Amino acid sequence: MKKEFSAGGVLFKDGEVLLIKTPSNVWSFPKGNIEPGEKPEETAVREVWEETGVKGEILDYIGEIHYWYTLKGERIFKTVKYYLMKYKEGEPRPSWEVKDAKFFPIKEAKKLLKYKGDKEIFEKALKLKEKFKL
Ligand SMILES: Nc1ncnc2c1ncn2[C@@H]1O[C@H](COP(=O)(O)OP(=O)(O)OP(=O)(O)OP(=O)(O)OC[C@H]2O[C@@H](n3cnc4c(N)ncnc43)[C@H](O)[C@@H]2O)[C@@H](O)[C@H]1O
Ligand SMILES: Nc1ncnc2c1ncn2[C@@H]1O[C@H](COP(=O)(O)OP(=O)(O)OP(=O)(O)O)[C@@H](O)[C@H]1O
Repeated sequence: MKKEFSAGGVLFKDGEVLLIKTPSNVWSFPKGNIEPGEKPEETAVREVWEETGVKGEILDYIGEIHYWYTLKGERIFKTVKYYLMKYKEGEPRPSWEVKDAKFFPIKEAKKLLKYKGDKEIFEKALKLKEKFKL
């Protein structure tokens, strides 16, 4: 069993949340592997920009999710740390690794999300952002 560790962001702009559509056609949150020499917060900010071209600023830590996945028979146990972010600059645009990047009203975002962890993280992010007048 292999272990992986990523960090991502749940970024809001004027009430809407930033999402990306994966190659599998699933809408999820922008994230990436925590590279050697990076703290998870650094990874999250960098990955949001590389994947969506949007610059965000971390307001606080939201939570962590876990999931198992297989690839060509290998099994990997993956952990993703998510951070709440406020929109700073830029216009959503997909990286070469994603199909699309776009802002969605909270309501539509709820219907688009699929992964158990994403739904759980989103709910936590929503409660948490009210505190930051976001
Ligand atoms: N992704 C992968 N690719 C290829 N081969 C793999 C692999 N994962 C495992 N393997 C292979 O599978 C084997 C089994 O390894 P595991 O099963 O990974 O390890 P352990 O033996 O459980 O002790 P360990 O090192 O896990 O614990 P620690 O809490 O320190 O470590 C906690 C984990 O957290 C990560 N981590 C800890 N601190 C971190 C930090 N500060 N920032 C980012 N990541 C951090 C570490 O990378 C560490 O694995 C390894 O022998 C390896 O050969
Ligand atoms: N939150 C989640 N819960 C469950 N499964 C997930 C989740 N996210 C992704 N997956 C599934 O796990 C597998 C790997 O996706 P993941 O996104 O982790 O891959 P990746 O592209 O290598 O990673 P990173 O984006 O960290 O660069 C896929 O089969 C995917 O459908």
